Amino acid sequence: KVFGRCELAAAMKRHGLDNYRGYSLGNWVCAAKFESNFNTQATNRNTDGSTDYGILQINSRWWCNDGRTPGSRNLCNIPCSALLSSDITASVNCAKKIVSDGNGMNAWVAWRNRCKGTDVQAWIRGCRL
Ligand SMILES: [Cl-]
Ligand code: NA
Repeated sequence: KVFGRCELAAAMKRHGLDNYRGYSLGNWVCAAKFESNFNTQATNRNTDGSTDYGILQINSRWWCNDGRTPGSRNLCNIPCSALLSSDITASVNCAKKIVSDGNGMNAWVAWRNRCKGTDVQAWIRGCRL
């Protein structure tokens, strides 16, 4: 599925991401825009053999098991295929574990480069939440 901006914002709010571990909702919407363009089926291969999956581009070296990544740690204890659902629940639950790991949202390259340091509240402007 490709989410709309405010549709995703509302889904993320329903799943408890607003202000989770200190990160307001606009951070999460901005991250998803630049990670996946709001597409639940996005995938990207990396040079270490890992792949990033889904709307929040969760990596198979650490977080989910795809059966093809050497060194896999599967800290979210989920198959990576579950992260390609149109329902964001599995991705959000894993993202909560990632942000709790102690490096915050810095796990998301596109957030660190393109969202951090901007007015991320603008990403939820005009939405009914
Ligand atoms: Cl998988
Ligand atoms: Na893995």
